[PDB]
Amino acid sequence: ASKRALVILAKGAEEMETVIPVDVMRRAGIKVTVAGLAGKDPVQCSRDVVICPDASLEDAKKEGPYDVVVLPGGNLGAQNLSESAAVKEILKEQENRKGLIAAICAGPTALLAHEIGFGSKVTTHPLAKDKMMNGGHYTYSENRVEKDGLILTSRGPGTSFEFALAIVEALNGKEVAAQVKAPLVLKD
Amino acid sequence: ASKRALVILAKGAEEMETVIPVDVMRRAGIKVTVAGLAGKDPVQCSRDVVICPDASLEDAKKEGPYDVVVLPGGNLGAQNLSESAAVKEILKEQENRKGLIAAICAGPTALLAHEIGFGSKVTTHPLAKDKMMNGGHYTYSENRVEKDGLILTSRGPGTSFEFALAIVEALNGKEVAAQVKAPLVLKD
Repeated sequence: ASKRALVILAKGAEEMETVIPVDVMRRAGIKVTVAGLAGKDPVQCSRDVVICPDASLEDAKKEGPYDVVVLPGGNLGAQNLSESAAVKEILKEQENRKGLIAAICAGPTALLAHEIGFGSKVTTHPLAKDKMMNGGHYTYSENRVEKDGLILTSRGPGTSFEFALAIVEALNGKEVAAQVKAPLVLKD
Repeated sequence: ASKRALVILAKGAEEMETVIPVDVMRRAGIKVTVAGLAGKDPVQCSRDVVICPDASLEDAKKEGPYDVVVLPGGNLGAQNLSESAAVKEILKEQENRKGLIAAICAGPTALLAHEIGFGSKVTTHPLAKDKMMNGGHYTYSENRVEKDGLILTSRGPGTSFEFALAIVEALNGKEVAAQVKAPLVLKD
């Protein structure tokens, strides 16, 4: 009776955008797997923080399904996500089974690369807007967190807490989100 | 002409409170050393995120001095910091040379353990207030970030961005802090 989250971690990911959702989701009782795109080895993030993944993506793929798939940002991280055929397979399967897909900052650009969720309202980091909107396949929002159907997006490192709590609210409900929020000492 | 920051990473540290300052300080051009209390090996944080330190504290001690020493929170992490004789030596030396000392959430309780900065105004996580105030050696503040002399404290994971930017403002000045802040998409 435990919800499951997959966080996909590639070289160049924004480490704040990775750790904040993982930590908050584990505070909410969610079973989180931090899966390394290239394997089980330690991943050098964009600001040189080095994180050990829980598993390789190959292994984690086989322990599905997941109630949410999480794509952090970071420009080079999103580029690696966008180029990965394994990411494409995971995202297409999540869309087909109507599971949640959550991406933050530059992360949403991987959705475009993999042709995921066309027609949805999305947000990105302002600097990633032009890339996300190539072709007019999505409608753009400037909300700090945006949710349309099964696609949940958010704008930047500074929105990481709101992004994570929205995942909690979607999976476990508003009361659990509010309970997890209070000890964090967030402003609003 | 490059400022230097030491972040001390112990088992049980709050991983958000570790990564956010490290990332933000590196965005500000600060040379940050993430030093592992127990050695060079990977450190399991409070919500099971595993981080590889840049060096052992023993090695990092010898490459001083540092313009700021940073103590993350997490209850078990702060307890390990409070029990460490090496932490005591580093903090006493930083105080004597009038360097900045920054601690967040439960981190400030290590200051009490090591008899650092008595008489200063400090804040902590609300749940750590009683521990920090045993003996009346500090004056308590409910400000989200508090700075008195060379002691800079902050309250919780949700204050980590404000805490980090205050370190930047202290080391590199208000203009660099404002420049680093804008791409983060913080609310205020």
